[PDB]
Amino acid sequence: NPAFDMKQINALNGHYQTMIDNGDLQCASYMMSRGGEVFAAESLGEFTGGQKEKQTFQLDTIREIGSLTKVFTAVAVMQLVEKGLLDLKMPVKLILPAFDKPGFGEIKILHLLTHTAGLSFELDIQKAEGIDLTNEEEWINYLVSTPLEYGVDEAWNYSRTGFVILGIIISKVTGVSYEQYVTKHIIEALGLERTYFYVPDTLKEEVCVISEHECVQLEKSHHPYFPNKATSGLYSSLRDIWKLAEMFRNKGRLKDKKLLGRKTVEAMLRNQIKPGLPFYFFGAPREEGGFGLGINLWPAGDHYFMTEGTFSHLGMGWCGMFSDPAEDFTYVFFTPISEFHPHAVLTPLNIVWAGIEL
Ligand SMILES: C[C@@H]1CCC/C=C/C=C\[C@H](O)C[C@@H](O)C/C=C/C=C/[C@@H](O)C/C=C/C=C\C(=O)O1
Repeated sequence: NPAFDMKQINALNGHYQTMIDNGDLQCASYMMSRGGEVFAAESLGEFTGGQKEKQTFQLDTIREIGSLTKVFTAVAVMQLVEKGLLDLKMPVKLILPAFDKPGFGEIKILHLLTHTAGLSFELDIQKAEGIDLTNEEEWINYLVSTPLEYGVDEAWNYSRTGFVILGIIISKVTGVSYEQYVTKHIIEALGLERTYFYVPDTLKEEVCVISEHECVQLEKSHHPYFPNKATSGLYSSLRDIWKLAEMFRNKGRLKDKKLLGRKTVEAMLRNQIKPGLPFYFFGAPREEGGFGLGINLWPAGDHYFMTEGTFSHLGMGWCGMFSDPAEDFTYVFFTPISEFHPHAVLTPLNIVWAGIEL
């Protein structure tokens, strides 16, 4: 009944296992659904951070989702737009008065959500001597102390600092910390069971780590150099990331649970980048593609097997969530690996979508 060629599930498992057997990556897991029903899910390999014997990789293993945290930040922003507390055309200076200066005074909330605010990829912690970057106002005043790379609406430039600002805006608008809002109005509201900004001590043994750095960050109470965890730092599982993708595919609903109105989701999944604008990723020119309100619309169509309209987001880790609304199809995966490799992160997407039938 899922209308999927299970011959491609065999290829997907052998593809991941072949890289595991060759030592390219330690573990891998995935979960795919059609019509809201999961029909295939597998966890492969073993993990260790360097201080442990290799433990099994399971489907409920907690793993940092990295850049996928931005998707949680995008939902939280739009919830406040639905409540009328925020507006996408609001200048950031109205909420953060430190932005009332040339260059920064032109930035609107819409520019941050779509990576068009002209911000660089990341702020520099080495040049921030004597400044507590974990403090909200000290981080903002040091941010506006650093020049902007481009003007607003000049180019698409992936920026970590953009979503850090949004997390601050959520905090100043709601009156609670960013992590408190997301945990209450998204994590607990969507019924996510294995998702935490900071994993409790009784569950840290079930968190997948693959490097010394990840073990150290797992035992910490803050982000190393950001006032919040809006751009990165969330820990989750396959099913919880799957629930988030399915909520988007159903336009804000997940059975009895509702996070966004359907008209809001249709706007988030809508291309928001003006045509002909250049795209940059980490100091390199990237191919022009659709981008919504924090949600990626590329890759889709073209030489890929994902139908046009497939929305997505990847995360450093690596991980990823892909959902094809035209096929009622969702695919999420964890591939913990030191450096990015398209053969492990992107290539399996060809194997998966090749299995869809009728
Ligand atoms: C499909 C692409 C992925 C290709 C980019 C990765 C290249 C690998 C190594 C490079 O040195 C850069 C890398 O280390 C730095 C990664 C920073 C954060 C990445 C995540 O936020 C995923 C973002 C995906 C967005 C667009 C895209 O287009 O993702």
